[PDB]
Amino acid sequence: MMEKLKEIEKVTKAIKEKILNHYGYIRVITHHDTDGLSSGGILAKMLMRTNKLFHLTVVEHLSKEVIEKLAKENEVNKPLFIFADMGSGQIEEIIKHNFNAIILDHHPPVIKDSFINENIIQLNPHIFGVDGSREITASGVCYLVAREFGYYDLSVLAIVGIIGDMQYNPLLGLNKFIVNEAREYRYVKIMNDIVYNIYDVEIYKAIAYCTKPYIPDLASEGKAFKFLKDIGIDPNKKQLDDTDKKKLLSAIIFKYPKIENLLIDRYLIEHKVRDAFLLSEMLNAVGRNGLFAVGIGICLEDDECIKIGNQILWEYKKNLINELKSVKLKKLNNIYYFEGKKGMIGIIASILVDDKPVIGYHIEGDIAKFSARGNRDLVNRGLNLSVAMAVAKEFGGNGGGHDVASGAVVSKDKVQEFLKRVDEIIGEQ
Amino acid sequence: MMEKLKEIEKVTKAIKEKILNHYGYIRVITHHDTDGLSSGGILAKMLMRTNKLFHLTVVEHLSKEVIEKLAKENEVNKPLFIFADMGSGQIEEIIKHNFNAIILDHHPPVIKDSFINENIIQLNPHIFGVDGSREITASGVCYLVAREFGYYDLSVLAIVGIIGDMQYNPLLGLNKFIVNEAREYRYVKIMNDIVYNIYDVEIYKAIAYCTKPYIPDLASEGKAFKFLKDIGIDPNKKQLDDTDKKKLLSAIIFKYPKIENLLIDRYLIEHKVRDAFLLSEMLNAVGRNGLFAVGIGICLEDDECIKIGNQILWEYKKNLINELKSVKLKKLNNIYYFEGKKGMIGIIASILVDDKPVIGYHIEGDIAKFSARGNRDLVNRGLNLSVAMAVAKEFGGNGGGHDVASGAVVSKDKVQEFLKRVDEIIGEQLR
Repeated sequence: MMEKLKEIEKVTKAIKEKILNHYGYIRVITHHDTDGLSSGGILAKMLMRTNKLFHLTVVEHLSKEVIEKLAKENEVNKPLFIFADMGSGQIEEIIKHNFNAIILDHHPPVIKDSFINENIIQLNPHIFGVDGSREITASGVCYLVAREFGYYDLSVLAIVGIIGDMQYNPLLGLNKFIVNEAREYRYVKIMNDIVYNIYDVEIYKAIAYCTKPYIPDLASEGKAFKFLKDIGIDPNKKQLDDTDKKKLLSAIIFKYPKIENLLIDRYLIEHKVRDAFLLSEMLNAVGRNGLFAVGIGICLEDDECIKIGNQILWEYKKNLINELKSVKLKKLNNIYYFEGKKGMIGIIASILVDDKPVIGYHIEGDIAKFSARGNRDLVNRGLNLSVAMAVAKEFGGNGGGHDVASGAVVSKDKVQEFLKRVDEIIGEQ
Repeated sequence: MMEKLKEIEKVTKAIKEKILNHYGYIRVITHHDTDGLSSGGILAKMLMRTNKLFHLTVVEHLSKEVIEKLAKENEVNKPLFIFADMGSGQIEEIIKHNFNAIILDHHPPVIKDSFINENIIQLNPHIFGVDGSREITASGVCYLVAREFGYYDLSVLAIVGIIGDMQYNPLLGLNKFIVNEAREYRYVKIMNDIVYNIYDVEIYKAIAYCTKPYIPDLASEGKAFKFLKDIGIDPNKKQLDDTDKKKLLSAIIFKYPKIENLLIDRYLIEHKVRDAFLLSEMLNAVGRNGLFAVGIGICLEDDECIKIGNQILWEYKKNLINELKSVKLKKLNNIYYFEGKKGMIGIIASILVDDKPVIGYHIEGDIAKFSARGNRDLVNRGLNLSVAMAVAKEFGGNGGGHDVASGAVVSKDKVQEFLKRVDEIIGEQLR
């Protein structure tokens, strides 16, 4: 696996030189999810340390119209663009408008070349046989560029993105290399513990609003409080010691023997928000609320942005529980689907996935926007939701993403769009 | 003071609402000196906390050229411009191009209105009768906006700007208000102390590279080490205690009699660079090396930027000492003078002033350009540098400025003729 790095480090060195020798404006474009906001934080610290002022914007999707704006910015002062978690699928539109660009993306690539042309460098793990759905995230790609400057301290934000892209269990490939590098440089410590201990709130609240795992029967303050009381745990304590953890573990496993992932490898990172899993949920909640600049500030360890993050996190977690209780899951051939709120579609889908893919959507203006999630086991059986969702180009829209998670657009042909997607997932399976 | 803040509040409340209700791009444009970098750090934190992304640019001069640049960015996606430490002197070009703009500036205004039309707010202390050269800096003006959001923690960067812009002694007006508020909220502690204690390095190095004040006989590690060994102070320690300070001041007066210049009110701030005087010198060195983004990172408390900053500072200070030791200080009757390189005439002349005014020049085209410096005591005794340099519209050109700091331009052939005149008038001014 060391041989993979050496092929990668030839691109990350070319990227380093491209940044060092650029003295004009710099545009950084990222997504608003945990992994995208984490990417932006890594790039922000990296660019400031190399004396680069820059302009970051956060877009929910790198649509063609987003690309046509941004293209007008080239007319005078053509920036160096840095795309994170995007660009690889839109590479033809980027070549067409002739951006000077660095693409830092773990989505399946359309052109499988690192050095597109004179103007473009594409760092994509898939180009090197590393699986961007399981072995590195966009944050991790950004970190590989940062470590050429020796910014090993930025590995903690790579860890946050590992957690936010659901690549932390199991920990494979480059992700596991990054985690080990962080531990060796003393920026992270690893500690097995019960998931509820990461929140540092009263345990009945930590249980009530937990969604990994989500347990409907305990998903309320009253029912968690009584559950803890009935087994001899102070529900008002903020951390569970070893006696309490063992009582809680076996009581939950007795009445819910299906349950999984109650014990996790917690990552305590060198960051004002020391628990990486907490920080991941904070960035997510803040992104889903449109608080892009706050999220970047959290990455930069600003106290007030972190205060806002904590308050947004718990409003979100309460909203999410209310929404999970109210969701009407509908059944087709071999996908489930539902309708929900904008900043909630993707997480509810990944919460509820079990035997078959789940595809949520919310209605915004004149179009519907979809998030589907599979499993690793479903992808092992041949799923691939990026092929499946891109059939939006049959209903006048567009789509793509990862094999295990993808989104789509257009428009008011939803159920017309759904009965197609369920058909491809038949043949793929 | 509460009353003047009440009138200022009407402008800062308007600015807060203008930022909050803007959702397009935001451009921040600021200066490269300590006060300008501190302002960008204040604005950077304030914008992020209010959920605004922004694009920061650092300029040395808001010329008509750069204004016509930037205006090209207007034609597609018209951003909100926030100008810091500049803008008031150039308000006509900003009105011309119809920028959507917020001006946060302590320089003297061209148009003395806070509300200019529908699209431009200008917050300038002179509009409220506050002297922007003595009572508030650009970072103070930015802090006045940030406190509408309750961001009192940003007072620490305003203190840095107060230091950077030489407004800390005396501590007047709104600067005094800002420091007391910082202290009330426990963001700064104040401590009378000797200047060498701000650097937290071996005292023999802190003495060797000090330029406030510069003491030529101690301006080398060898001489400083020896001097400290002689008076019984461990030269490698990093803080002088009270016993050390008594001994060092007792002995140093024979080398530098104006020992009061060695004592300052230190500001210990809630920032990773805890000494505000040190943070100001660091920002200054970083700015002078073009490392503007690093400067913002330092305000943002990034560990690597701080590491670069500490390294650039000591490189800058060591090179400054070498520049001084290269100066060929020639004496007339009442003034010293010297020729030097164009980048640092004023800086070198201000450091060299001890007992007499110092005037430096560098010969450019066929021009000879001068910078003259005095001190508070010299001014109190009669020194008027603007009157003395003005005698250059008598050798073919121009000259003037402030009583303690002025400049002049004079045909390169009449350099000795101009110096004799200036030395004579200053001698008259001082008897």
